[PDB]
Formats: sequence, C-alpha cells, structure tokens
Amino acid sequence: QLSFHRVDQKEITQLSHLGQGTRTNVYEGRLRQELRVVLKVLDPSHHDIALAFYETASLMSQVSHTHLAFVHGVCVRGPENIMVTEYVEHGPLDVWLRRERGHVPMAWKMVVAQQLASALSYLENKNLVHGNVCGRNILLARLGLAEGTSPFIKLSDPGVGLGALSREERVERIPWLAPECLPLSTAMDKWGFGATLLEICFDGEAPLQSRSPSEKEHFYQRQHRLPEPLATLTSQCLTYEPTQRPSFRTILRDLT
Ligand SMILES: CNc1cc(Nc2cccnc2OC)nc2c(C(=O)NC3CC3)cnn12
Repeated sequence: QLSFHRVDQKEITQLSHLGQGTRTNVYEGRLRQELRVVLKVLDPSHHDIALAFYETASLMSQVSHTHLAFVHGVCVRGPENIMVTEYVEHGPLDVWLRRERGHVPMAWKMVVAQQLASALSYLENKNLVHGNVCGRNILLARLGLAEGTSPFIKLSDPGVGLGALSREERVERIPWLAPECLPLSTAMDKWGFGATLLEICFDGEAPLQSRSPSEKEHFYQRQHRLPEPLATLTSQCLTYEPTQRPSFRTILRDLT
C-alpha cells in the first residue's frame, strides 16, 4: 500500500551538499513559489534498498505531527531516487550540541526530550516504528537559547528502512540500535529514545561511539548496562528486554 507524492524532476533544483545519510547524500534544494527543501539522493542501490527507502517515504507521507519533519514526496531523476523532505533551519542536533558544548542548559535539553517524546507518543499510538531515533535525525527548527525563547525540533524521516540494512550498518548504529535488532516493534524506539537522551545529556557525544565494531558488538553480547546521564528514565528505556521498556505515555508524563 505504498502512498506518496511523485515529484517530477522538473520541479527540483539541487544546491549545496549537506552530508551523508545511510546510503544517501543530503543537499539543500528547491521545490517549485519555490520552497527551500532537502533532497536525499539514494546511492546506486539494489531494488531491496530502494523498496526500504520508498517504504520510509510512504510511512512519513501518511503521518502528521508538529515534531515530525514533512516529506514532500519522491523524485526519480534519471537513475537516482530522491526523497524531498523538510529543510530544517539549524540542521541536525548531534552536530549542533558538539559545536555548542558546555553552554546548552539542561532545561533546554528537557524541552527537546519532551518534544521528541511527544513525536514518539504519536507514533506509538499509531503503532508505527521510526527505527532510527538519534541526535542526527533530530533537526533544530528554532534555537531557543535567547532569554524568553524555547527550542523546537523535527524528527527526520528514518531514511532507508532498518530492515534492509547490513549487519555492519546495524553495528554502526549502536547504541541507538535496540539490541533485539542486531541479529520490528515500537519497543525499539524506546531504546533509541533512551540512547538519544544520553547523547543529548552528553552534548552530542553518544556512549560507545569511539569504540570499534567488535567492541560495540561485544558490549551488546555481554548485555552490558549503558551509562547513567533522566537516569531512572534512560535505565528503563535502555532495558535489554523490550517488553520492560516504559510506554511513551509514561515517558511523557515522567518528563513533565
Ligand atoms: C540545515 N538544514 C539541514 C542540514 C542537514 N545537514 C546534514 C545532513 C546529513 C548529514 N549531516 C548534516 O549536517 C552535518 N540536514 C538536514 C535535514 C535532514 O533531514 N537531514 C538528514 C539527516 C536527516 C533537514 N534539514 N537539514
């Protein structure tokens, strides 16, 4: 039941390269009033990667939430598949926190956590999986560092569906990757959320990120506990047994 808007190649302009996603490159672009958008260009890929990419477009095209980024549609530009998504002003949260490290107030992080939990509450209610909750996929729409302002985030489309990704890619996503996904339930997004809470507390330094693939795989193999930052809450989320992780109803009540 794949449902999304087809964008004709004539309607898009590609501008500067912004970075890499999982098997994609992200560019600032225009969508014809033109609109500032981002263009996520899928690398030369087999049908099964492209299917997981279009399944993501389809999912995002059928949900709405103020803390979820918008998908404009998919464009086929010659051999390239291109997701056309919301340009979010201040870009990804992980990069932003690294640049602002040591002066991001805790009250600011708590607002961002709440907004993310409100997005994942909505997906939970809809029984839909995001599958890639991390600081890179949290886009900052409003800075909220000035006196009397608050931040505002948009969770990006999860990109190529996690189900299609390689073992090495799943390892690269530790510790955001729920441990049951290393070998397709909303439970995995509770683990991703806890790991993203740690990443935020630590000003965009995720636990275990500087470790090798075998070291990351070893940590999950031994069911080692992730560090404490929110601490009761991250612990509850970062439980190896998926059925033990709290609902977003509980997580959201706890955060307010
Ligand atoms: C400022 N606007 C902006 C910058 C950007 N940069 C970016 C992209 C990829 C990798 N690294 C990046 O930054 C260091 N990405 C985005 C998105 C977006 O959906 N990105 C993909 C990663 C989810 C939306 N707006 N936007």
